[PDB]
Amino acid sequence: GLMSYKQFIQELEDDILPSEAERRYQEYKSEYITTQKRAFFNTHKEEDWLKNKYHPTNLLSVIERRNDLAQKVAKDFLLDLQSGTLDLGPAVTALNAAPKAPSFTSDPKRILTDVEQTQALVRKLDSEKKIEENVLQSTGPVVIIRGLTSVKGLEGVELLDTLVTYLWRVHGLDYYGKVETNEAKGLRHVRDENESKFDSHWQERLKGQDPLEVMAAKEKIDAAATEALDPHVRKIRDEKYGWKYGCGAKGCTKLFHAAEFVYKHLKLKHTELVTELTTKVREELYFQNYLEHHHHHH
Ligand SMILES: [Zn+2]
Repeated sequence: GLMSYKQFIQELEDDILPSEAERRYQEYKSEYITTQKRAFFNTHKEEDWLKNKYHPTNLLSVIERRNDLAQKVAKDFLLDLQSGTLDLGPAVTALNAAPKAPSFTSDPKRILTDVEQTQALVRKLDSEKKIEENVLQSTGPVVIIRGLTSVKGLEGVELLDTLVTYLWRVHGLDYYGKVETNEAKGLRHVRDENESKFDSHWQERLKGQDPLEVMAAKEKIDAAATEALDPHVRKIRDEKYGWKYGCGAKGCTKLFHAAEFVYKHLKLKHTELVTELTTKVREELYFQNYLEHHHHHH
């Protein structure tokens, strides 16, 4: 446990110095916390719970399970919409009292704004997750549901509630709660300072990328993995055909016409030479994600 200032002083009070004390306690604080965080990492670094949160390799398949689940859940969500069998309750999986939003949400003009943003988010996250067909994605937006038995038009609050629910059930995005988690649970939030940030939050979300995908940083990792392989790709001029690129592993004599071709070849015919050349970046990023994104109690 982190010593309060009061307690730290005591094993020094022999020849006291007020400002040497503050220097040392600050140092103590700094060193304690860095060390606790490493300790915790080293206790759990091996467990899958932690790896599924911060490790770039695991993340990739966390994303693939997420997407598959979502596609199937959207299929189902839309079926109940189509049959008028759908519930707009605040549960994550309903038929299977809630936290309230900052009351700037009472506003009926808010509704017109929320419908666009909401439909914008559904479009974004559907693309991210490869959900391809969705009816839910001058005037405000109108959606017509050609059902089994009969049609339903959706326009204002009803369209809004359908969309908000969709976001929560399929994408674990709690619109009114300004939060999205990978395996959301429980009840989503129902209906100046707050209002400018609310839009900002969701607007930058519309601009950026999937949080999980950002964690996973696959681009960054492929880049770093390719760089590590450079020493093992011989560049050679051909007498006629420009540059040919030769594989620099041992026992091996294969020749390729582009550099990407050698990289691809290396992680298929020299798996372990690659694994050995690329472990550090993966595991350093693992460590870095944990440090940045994990709530530590101190
Ligand atoms: Zn080779």
